[PDB]
Amino acid sequence: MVKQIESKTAFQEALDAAGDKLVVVDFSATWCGPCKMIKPFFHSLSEKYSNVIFLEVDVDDAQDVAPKYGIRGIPTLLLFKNGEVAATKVGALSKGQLKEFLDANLV
Repeated sequence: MVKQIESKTAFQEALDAAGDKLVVVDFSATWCGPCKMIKPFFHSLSEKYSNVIFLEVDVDDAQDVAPKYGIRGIPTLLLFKNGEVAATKVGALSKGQLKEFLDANLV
């Protein structure tokens, strides 16, 4: 049921558990307002997908992962597939754009 990654090693570890499942993650911060707007809808989807893994990465704690992905801004939406990023979205988005984007990548 989603797992908060507070380290650069945890991100890799959580991905290993993802296997062939689609991993949609978000880069946020304690001072990120729009980021909190996706929290409610992001978590709900994870229960409505029963296939993909939704995790939470905070750049405040995961300051080592971002630099490795070259992320610059929040709320960033990252899509991982087989340990590799198969989609990169920046800024917040509605529930339909997130789901549509996911359904479009989840296969």
